[PDB]
Amino acid sequence: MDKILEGLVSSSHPLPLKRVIVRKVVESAEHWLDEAQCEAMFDLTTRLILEGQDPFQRQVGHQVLEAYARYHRPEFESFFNKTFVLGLLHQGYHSLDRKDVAILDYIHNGLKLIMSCPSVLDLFSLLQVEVLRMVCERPEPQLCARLSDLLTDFVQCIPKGKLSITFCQQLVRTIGHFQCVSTQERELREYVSQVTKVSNLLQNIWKAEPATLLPSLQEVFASISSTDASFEPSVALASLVQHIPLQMITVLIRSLTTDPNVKDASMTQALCRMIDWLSWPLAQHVDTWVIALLKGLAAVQKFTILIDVTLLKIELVFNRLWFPLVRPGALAVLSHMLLSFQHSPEAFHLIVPHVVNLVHSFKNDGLPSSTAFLVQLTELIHCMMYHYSGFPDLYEPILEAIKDFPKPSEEKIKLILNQSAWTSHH
Ligand SMILES: [Cl-]
Repeated sequence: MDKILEGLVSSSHPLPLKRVIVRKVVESAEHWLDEAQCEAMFDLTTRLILEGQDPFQRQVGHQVLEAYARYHRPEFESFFNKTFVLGLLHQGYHSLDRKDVAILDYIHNGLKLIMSCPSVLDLFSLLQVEVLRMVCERPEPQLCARLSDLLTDFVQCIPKGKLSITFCQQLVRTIGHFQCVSTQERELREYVSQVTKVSNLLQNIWKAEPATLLPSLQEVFASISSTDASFEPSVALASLVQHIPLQMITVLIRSLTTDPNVKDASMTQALCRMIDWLSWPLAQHVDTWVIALLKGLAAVQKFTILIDVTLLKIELVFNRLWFPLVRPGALAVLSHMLLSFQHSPEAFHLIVPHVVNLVHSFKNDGLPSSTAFLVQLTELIHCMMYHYSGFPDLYEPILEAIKDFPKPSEEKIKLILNQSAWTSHH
């Protein structure tokens, strides 16, 4: 039947005919077949899965392989052996390079098929070694996501003991290299979902083996605090930090800011990188980290860092307000920056030219959540215009745009502005 299936898939027969023939091929599995017959079908179906020209061909490969492996499990066990699996990982397959996602997908599928077979134990042991190698090699997000699906299904493939920590550290470093060169929106949604899978794997490892958590977070800190000019860590690291307990954030921020061996440059970088985490499409709780660090730095009087980074980043933070999921966090960061930067209008005047367009865009969108957001923003803006008064031409269009929102009392504004300032000239 392998010759028949082969002929069929390269034919131009109508689709319903192709399907009835494939059905008969699938049913052919339920017969006594010798070893050569089984191996010939496993070769062909593997070729169709990995090199099938279209979705139909690959699907047929999957259907036929499943049936043949189900009815001829010992022959599939001989076929899907350690040497073959290792070969796929190191040399790829026909036209496919070893890093192709289809390869890792086929291996995952194969593990499901041989999971009741004795050979599976040595495959797991083999894979624990190979998957650690794979993550050390800095794989692309799509491959790393597939790896994550595999390891979620088969936890026996995750490196164990001391190597579980090494694996997590290397996976953090790997995440730090993630990028998406495409600017097509479809690719970008896929990138984010891929990164989410990898992050989910790692969070699951933290739960299962708590000793991996701290070393993993330390690695995140080493990445973001790096002053290596040739490397910029990916904002994909933000996907890791959304569900870290508060106490743990405190330990990390405290160590970063009070350890006498940490250079000012490293702190500046950590703060710049954390603010950039606001760029991550699912950056809901980044503000918790950024504000902890802003406060941590003020406590050890790193006011020049605070001031310089604010001037560098405040436009980015303001622009994040356009993204509804990150907006409350971006507002919290913006508010802390503006209300702490009390010696010069420079930071506020960087955002001034963007206020009308934002306000105009949200005030008639019909959303009560937009209105409540604007009540908070306009309160903040009124405080800044009062504190940095004497620019009537600059402020007039803003005052017009915000005329229909509450204006805090002068008395309330003065109390708001009693916020701790960052000491200039320090
Ligand atoms: Cl004024």
